[PDB]
Amino acid sequence: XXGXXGGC
Repeated sequence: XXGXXGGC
């Protein structure tokens, strides 16, 4: 998770 974790 960690605030999203997929494209940033």
